[PDB]
Amino acid sequence: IIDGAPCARGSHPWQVALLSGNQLHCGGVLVNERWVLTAAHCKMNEYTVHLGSDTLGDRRAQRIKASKSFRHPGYSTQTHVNDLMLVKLNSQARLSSMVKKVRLPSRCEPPGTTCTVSGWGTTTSPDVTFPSDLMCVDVKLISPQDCTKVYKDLLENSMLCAGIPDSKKNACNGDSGGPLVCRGTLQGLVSWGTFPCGQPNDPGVYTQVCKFTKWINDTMKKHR
Repeated sequence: IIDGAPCARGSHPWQVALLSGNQLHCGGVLVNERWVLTAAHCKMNEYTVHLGSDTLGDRRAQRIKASKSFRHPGYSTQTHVNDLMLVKLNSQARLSSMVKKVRLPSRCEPPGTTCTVSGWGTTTSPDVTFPSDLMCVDVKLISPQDCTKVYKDLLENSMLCAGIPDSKKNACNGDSGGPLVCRGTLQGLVSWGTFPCGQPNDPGVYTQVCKFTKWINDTMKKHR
């Protein structure tokens, strides 16, 4: 997260991290006891899911293996369209005040809406600074018309853009697949942006969760 601050303790219980060799790989969101939602770009054959702590490396946290995952079949490595995947936890997440399911959206929140993106991704770019504590930054949803000025025809209708004018405030590598929450609901998954991160007037690009509700519920149902 570039130009953010530590999240208030206990306010991101639906936030998870995907680890590989005890190192941060991606962010993600807890959907229910058996499922984590993340970016298709985070695909691995095995995952270690960290749940229940704002601090990576906490002994208090749950560490659950995940040996199955399903990317949206329309996902493209070339364009990053349909960038989403469901990760199936080997055992159920043990829910508490620190482990909760995210509120999935019913509607798509409009341009100009204030949101919070969170994660343990680097806080600097190009040079890497990986924090221990979960970082937060507020961004505003950007219209597809305004976002097209920057990314042209790479942008699709199921992609959502967010950021702050003349600001470095954004998501970076390690935040990928993590949550963008607007008015109590999950509106996006960190998908991509420019590199180096935190480039002013270059929005962060997110997978628009409100357009994938059916595939999300249908995939959990079929692979239950």
